[PDB]
Amino acid sequence: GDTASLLVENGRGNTLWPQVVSVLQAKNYTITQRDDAGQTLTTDWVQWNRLDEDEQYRGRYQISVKPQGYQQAVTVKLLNLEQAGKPVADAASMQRYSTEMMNVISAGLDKS
Repeated sequence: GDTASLLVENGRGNTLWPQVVSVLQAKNYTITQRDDAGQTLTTDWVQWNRLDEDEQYRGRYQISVKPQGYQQAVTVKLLNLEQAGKPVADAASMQRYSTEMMNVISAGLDKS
């Protein structure tokens, strides 16, 4: 409801994390903390630009990579959801935003 789960094939999760950092910076998204060894990072207020998005969105994301047997997975937790400074508790919206970041991660996964 507030967390997206990305399955990473070919054990690319070990190479994905640093690509996520690179892509985040490429999108001009500030990262507040990062940990290569623990493959975990936390972002600052991320503003998206959907075609039907008029209001300024803000809120943070926690991205943590976890091993899953012979494959990897990425946990993307939505830390905050504010539309024009208005907290939205709607789980559907939160899911949509949590997967909006996952989509950016999967873009870097395709590159890897």
